[PDB]
Amino acid sequence: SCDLNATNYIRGCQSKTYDGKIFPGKGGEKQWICKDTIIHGDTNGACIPPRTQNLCVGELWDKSYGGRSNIKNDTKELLKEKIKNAIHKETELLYEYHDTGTAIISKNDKKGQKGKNDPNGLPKGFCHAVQRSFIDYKNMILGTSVNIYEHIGKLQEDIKKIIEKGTPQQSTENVNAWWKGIEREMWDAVRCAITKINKKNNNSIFNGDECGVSPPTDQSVSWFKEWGEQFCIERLRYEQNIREACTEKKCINSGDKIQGACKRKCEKYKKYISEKKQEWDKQKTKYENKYVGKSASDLLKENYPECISANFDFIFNDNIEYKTYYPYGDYSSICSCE
Repeated sequence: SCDLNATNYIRGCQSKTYDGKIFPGKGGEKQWICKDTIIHGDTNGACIPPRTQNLCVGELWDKSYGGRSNIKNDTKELLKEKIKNAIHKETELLYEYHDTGTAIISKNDKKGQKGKNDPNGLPKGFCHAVQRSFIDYKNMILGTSVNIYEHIGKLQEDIKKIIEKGTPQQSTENVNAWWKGIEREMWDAVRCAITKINKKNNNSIFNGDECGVSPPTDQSVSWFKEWGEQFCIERLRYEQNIREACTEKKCINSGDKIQGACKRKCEKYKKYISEKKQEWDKQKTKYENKYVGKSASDLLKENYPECISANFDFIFNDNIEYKTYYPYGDYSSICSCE
């Protein structure tokens, strides 16, 4: 029982672009935004996912003429409907973004090749992305995310106001209660959107429970896990390129030194690692002194099979000898001669 045969579409939410435009479009990708002088929940710093920066807020926000809150005067009933619509649409757009192989986490180790569907017949990464967006909605509603958008910080604040004047007084604690009271219905918007994939897809039959019967499952931890999944997938793609370019044993004389395609693919990864390093240090540090006795490396490796071969301490090692002895990090031996 869903509005499966009921076509609904909303302004403000276009096809995703956070990891780049869908082909034949190109570029337009977002980057991880790490800020120093912000607080995420309780502790200092944060790295905001490209996906979060692309979140569909649908009819909650009016982008026209400089942008304004579209929920200043709403009942909590109308607000709930607008959230549900946004969640539904986000799910639909995330499906497209992953089905087309555009999202980094939907990609295969190989170029042009598709990531293998997960094990219920949905595109690789789709459920993870949908789960992460749901967590972002919850935190926006609770007013417990980040104050990075003056307009989304404004949404946390307008939501809070609707709830207070629309519920019996006893309060952000009423906001917590209201969220818990609608959570199931909000997740049913995801489940419904998934059900509507049957109209679109012949890999399986979709009952709507494939990304979980219940919603998932600390926003900073969710964001870091997302960072990790993306990092580890990208790393394995760097590895394939290196192995394709360097393997073939062609090493031009000087021992011998790496040359041509090999040197170039190897240099790309070294560059990649140097750019990700700052993101890793920031998030690792935040996580490991919030969660005492817990390891950032463990968090990623228990969750994502792509991270298993990643030795994070080696990869992001800031020691003196590593720079000279391992010019291309953990891939220095593939990036060598004989």
